[PDB]
Amino acid sequence: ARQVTIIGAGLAGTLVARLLARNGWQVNLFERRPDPRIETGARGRSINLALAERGAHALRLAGLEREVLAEAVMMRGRMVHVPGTPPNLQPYGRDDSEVIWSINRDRLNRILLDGAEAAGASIHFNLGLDSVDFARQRLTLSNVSGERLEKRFHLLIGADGCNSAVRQAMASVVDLGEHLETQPHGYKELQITPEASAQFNLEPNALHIWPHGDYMCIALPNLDRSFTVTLFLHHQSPAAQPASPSFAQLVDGHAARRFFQRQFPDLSPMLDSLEQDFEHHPTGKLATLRLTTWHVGGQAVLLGDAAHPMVPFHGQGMNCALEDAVALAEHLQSAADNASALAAFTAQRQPDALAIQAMALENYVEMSSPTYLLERELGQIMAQRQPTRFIPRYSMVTFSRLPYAQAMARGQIQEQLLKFAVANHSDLTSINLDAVEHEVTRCLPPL
Amino acid sequence: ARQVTIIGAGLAGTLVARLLARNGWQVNLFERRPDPRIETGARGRSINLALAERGAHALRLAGLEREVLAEAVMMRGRMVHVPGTPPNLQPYGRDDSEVIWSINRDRLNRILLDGAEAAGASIHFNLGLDSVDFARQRLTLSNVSGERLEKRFHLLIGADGCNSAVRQAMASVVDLGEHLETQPHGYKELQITPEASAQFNLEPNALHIWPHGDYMCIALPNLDRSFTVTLFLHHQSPAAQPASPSFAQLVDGHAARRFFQRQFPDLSPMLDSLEQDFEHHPTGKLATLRLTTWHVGGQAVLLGDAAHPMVPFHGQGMNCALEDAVALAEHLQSAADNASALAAFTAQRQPDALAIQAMALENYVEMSSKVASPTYLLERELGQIMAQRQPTRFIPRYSMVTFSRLPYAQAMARGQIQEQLLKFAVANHSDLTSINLDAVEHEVTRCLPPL
Ligand SMILES: Cc1cc2nc3c(=O)[nH]c(=O)nc-3n(C[C@H](O)[C@H](O)[C@H](O)COP(=O)(O)OP(=O)(O)OC[C@H]3O[C@@H](n4cnc5c(N)ncnc54)[C@H](O)[C@@H]3O)c2cc1C
Ligand SMILES: Cc1cc2nc3c(=O)[nH]c(=O)nc-3n(C[C@H](O)[C@H](O)[C@H](O)COP(=O)(O)OP(=O)(O)OC[C@H]3O[C@@H](n4cnc5c(N)ncnc54)[C@H](O)[C@@H]3O)c2cc1C
Ligand SMILES: Nc1ccccc1C(=O)C[C@H](N)C(=O)O
Ligand SMILES: [Cl-]
Ligand SMILES: [Cl-]
Repeated sequence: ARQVTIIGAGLAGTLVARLLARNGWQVNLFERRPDPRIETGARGRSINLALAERGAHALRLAGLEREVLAEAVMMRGRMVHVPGTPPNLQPYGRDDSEVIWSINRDRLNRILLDGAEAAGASIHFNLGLDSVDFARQRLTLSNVSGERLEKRFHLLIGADGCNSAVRQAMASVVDLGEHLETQPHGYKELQITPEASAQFNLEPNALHIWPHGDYMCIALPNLDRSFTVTLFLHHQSPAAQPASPSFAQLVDGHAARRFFQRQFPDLSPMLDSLEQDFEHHPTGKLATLRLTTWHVGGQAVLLGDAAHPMVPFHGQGMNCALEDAVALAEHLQSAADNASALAAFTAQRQPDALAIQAMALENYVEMSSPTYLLERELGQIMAQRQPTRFIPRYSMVTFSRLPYAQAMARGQIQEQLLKFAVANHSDLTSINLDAVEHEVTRCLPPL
Repeated sequence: ARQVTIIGAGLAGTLVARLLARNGWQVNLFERRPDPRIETGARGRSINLALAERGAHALRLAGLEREVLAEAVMMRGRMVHVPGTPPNLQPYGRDDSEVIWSINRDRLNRILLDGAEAAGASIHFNLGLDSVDFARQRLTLSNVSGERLEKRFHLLIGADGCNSAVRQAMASVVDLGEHLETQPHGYKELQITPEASAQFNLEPNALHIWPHGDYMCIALPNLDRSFTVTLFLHHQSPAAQPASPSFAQLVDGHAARRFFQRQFPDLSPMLDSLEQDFEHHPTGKLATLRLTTWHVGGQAVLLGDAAHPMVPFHGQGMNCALEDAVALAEHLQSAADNASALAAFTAQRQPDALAIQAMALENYVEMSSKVASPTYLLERELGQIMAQRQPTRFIPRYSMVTFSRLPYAQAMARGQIQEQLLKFAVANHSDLTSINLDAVEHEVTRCLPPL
């Protein structure tokens, strides 16, 4: 039986552990954190995530989809909140088949851990990777208190997140050709209780957004009617606009409260613990990191956030990481050797990871807020008339398994076609709809 | 009138002498060598240099550009000689306005000497600087016979080259924070006569390169159709590769001939005096020398090769030295005092000199390996499309350095963004037809601000 060591019992690491173990591999998985299945007297994390068709299909192949979806809330559309105006619901599709699922991160992780152990994987918690000796095929792990221990390895999988220790170790033996692109927005996680969401009639079966230009809030629902809110705001005010809101200006919870009362007036009354949440939860960092290569011969490979950190504005990081886990297990299972498997996995996934990283950056403007309204109106008519040809980019990314690079290329043809059709036209009445449709049939092959 | 003493009537020294003298400064310029304008029975042999936009603009400001260009050969592009295919011409840019000029060193120096004297500078030849007493504000000079003489000075400019005597003297009063980085390649100059270049149809209006990985040849044309071929090759073979070519393995001219016949077959028949040139011309040494400071209060400053020796792989040493002369004259003319001028000149120029020193080291792989690589060819093709679509955002690094006056550090920083963008766009793609050009252009607009 072939041997493998995986670092990081997160989302990609735990899924790939189950896929390899059920195919007869000897799997050992190491995780820095404690086992979340061991109940303690501590609170429990409220982190939520949007699970889309790519992630759901990966779980389906692993035989875990039904168990995960039993604990997920259906989001039928986007609820856009602009002050004074009643919240406006934008459905995703025509029926409940085109939906996004809101899943609690730690509930999903527990299901994945049980799934990996049921398949035969051995999981070791409270052990963080410190360094790797590639020549000697040994690695060094330690607990939170610094006690160190060495382990021999044959194949190493880095599923250890955006600040991957496996990626750092690989830099000693290969040039990963890394390029880090910082993002000016930080993030802060806040909470809405079940009592507060019911009192203010906040729709449970929707994804909520409070656009505000250079800053915004989003909220995802939980099974118990509570919601997890995320604030996206610049860490610092730029030199050109020193008066503009930023985390630096919000000195404490009371400053944060005054900011929410002014800028998010319909949201502030639902955040009962705003002051406490603001001071106790740390401000998160966002970035895009692109690598030239993801592997070292047949010895080590990266996947998920360890290979391609992206900005969270398309809700696709976990979905991409689960898609990566399926592809890595498929290549490893049937290749001539580990070196061939790792090079083939990198060649397949790199162009698709680059495409979603680019589309996620673009999506910030679409979430944070007449010509666009005209193009949207025309696009909707084309989608209704040619459903196998004109498919909005958001739908190709969220509700299909079309490779990310293909969704990006087709979306470009669609945008170009809409741009020329609307150019130097005030409204829809001056546009020949049949001529635009003929151009759709002329430029977009059916899928 | 403000007084200044300059050491070295080279390229930077003679230009700064004209700029200061025409602005009313009392200028005295000291040079170790004899006056090259005095005709003797000796046979003078100097190389041709590549003059680009930075150097040409400096001469333009000085009113000397037309005189220099009348004696220069136009290089409309690069002629790459890769084994297995005929020589291929790569035009320099968008139009024939983006050219490099091949100018004889001695001819340029003579024009600069005439220009400095016309502006009022006094030039004293056959006097080499030996030492400086900074406390006493005196310096010591000598002739070749050894007779020494002292001179008082007020402001001292060190324009005295790679082995600067002013820089050595400054080490007695300040920590220059020097760091010397040796380079493994040596160099040898070889000749192509006007008869041989015409016989073999070698293009006169181009810069020629013969890439060969760890070694290579280059050739620049002269006004008379002769060319100087420079061979860049390791002094010694490394321990890991003892069989690899090196100067140590070429004991005599006959060994050099066999090497050229095997590895540069299209070049060997043009080098009639190969054997003689190899044995009589010494092997040159290459290096990068970096300093943290270039001045001593308001008393002395370095510029050109005296301040920043660099490897010759980007043809920018003279161009950088002439750019330094314009900046030094600008700071000295307008500052509150000499101390403020020298500190401001060093703060402005030191980061730009560090950037061209780094880009010159990087240009060796570009010329010797990348030019013959299909991935570089696909990258160049994609880069050309981006340059057409976004002309104020995507400007190829070679063009920013050679055909513009953008500060070298800015050309390097923007160049890194462009290198990464092209690398990720072409990765896992065989040709241009599978690349989403609009997606690449969006990365350009997001990452590169317009200039
Ligand atoms: C604000 C925000 C919102 C998001 N929303 C969404 C969304 O709606 N939908 C979506 O698809 N994605 C979303 N994402 C992205 C998503 O959270 C990640 O892309 C995903 O968790 C990556 O999965 P992974 O398994 O690669 O890494 P992770 O889930 O981060 O797992 C990495 C694991 O490695 C462990 N580890 C780390 N270092 C070591 C070490 N040295 N030794 C041992 N173990 C180690 C960690 O403890 C962890 O268990 C969001 C991200 C953010 C920040
Ligand atoms: C192989 C090679 C190829 C090159 N090709 C190019 C090219 O194509 N393009 C380009 O831009 N650059 C090129 N360069 C670089 C270029 O030659 C130099 O960077 C340039 O000459 C520096 O100008 P400078 O005025 O600072 O010094 P220099 O031109 O060297 O002048 C220094 C002067 O000081 C005098 N002097 C020295 N010591 C004393 C002393 N003690 N007392 C008095 N006088 C003294 C010298 O005699 C000389 O006249 C090349 C260099 C090499 C080695
Ligand atoms: N004149 C030189 C002397 C020596 C070595 C290079 C040059 C160059 O000018 C190279 C040119 N800048 C290039 O990139 O092709
Ligand atoms: Cl995400
Ligand atoms: Cl040079």
